[PDB]
Amino acid sequence: KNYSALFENLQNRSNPEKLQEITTKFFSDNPDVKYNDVLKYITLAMNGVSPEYTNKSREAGEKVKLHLQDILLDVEYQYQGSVMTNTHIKGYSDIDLLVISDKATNDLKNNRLLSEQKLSSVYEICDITHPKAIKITNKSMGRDVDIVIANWYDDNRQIEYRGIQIYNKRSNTIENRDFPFLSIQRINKRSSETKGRLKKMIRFLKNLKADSDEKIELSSFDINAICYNIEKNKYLHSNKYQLVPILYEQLNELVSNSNKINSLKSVDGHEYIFSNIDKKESLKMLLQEVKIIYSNLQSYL
Repeated sequence: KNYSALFENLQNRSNPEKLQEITTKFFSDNPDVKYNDVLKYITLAMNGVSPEYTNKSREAGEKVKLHLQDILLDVEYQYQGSVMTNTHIKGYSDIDLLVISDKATNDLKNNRLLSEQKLSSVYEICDITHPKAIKITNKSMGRDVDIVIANWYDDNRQIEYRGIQIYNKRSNTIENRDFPFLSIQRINKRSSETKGRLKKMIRFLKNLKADSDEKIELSSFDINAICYNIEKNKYLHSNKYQLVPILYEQLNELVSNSNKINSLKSVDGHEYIFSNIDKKESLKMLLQEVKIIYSNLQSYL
């Protein structure tokens, strides 16, 4: 591994506009990484994307919301995506705008068609091809927003995270239950308990995925669940570099013990991550990447 080249490429991924204030704050907050490429790559791969980029990604979704508020009725607007947990690794991170009905399939079909008309009329780049989401491009800001049509799951008290059901334009039905807000709240809460350490691990693994020459087909959904499964007491006081051996132990334990990997559930606890043999092979390839980083890092621990 060429950590010098990986570090530069990582700078262009998380800071594509090359804002010098971001780079200066990085080396200022981490003076130890100087003249050592492996520490630079690890520290930046765990570092959160600067709010300079995140605020503009959230702002692009806000403009989409205002345009839809000119045509849509009986809906509420929420957001999902890595941006909402600050676990995104790209400065040009897109955002998903959820359009949830306050009240079934015909109401969702109407909101989907009305969203198509308004968004195609506002944004020159508007993709209405996929039956589960509309994708727009704010050419003025250079940001992308996906728009998803859904409603609340309604099947002696109303529980809080009853989930949403995504509208499927292709089948004219509602997709099965998803729990994006519960997942967001659980990730942010546990990261708050560990002073940001959970998000460092998540962003780290996602960057190892993007930089791997192997095809690690593990979604952010899966990477979130893997890190969220780690017990807090194992990394409560660990520094940034010590999170790498902890990720190694977790990934090695998942590949080793068959019941450990069979009991791994999603962050919301409503699905199991590993049922799918290529997914476990992707978990193995991710273990290789962590093992490589760990071996190159242990001399500094």
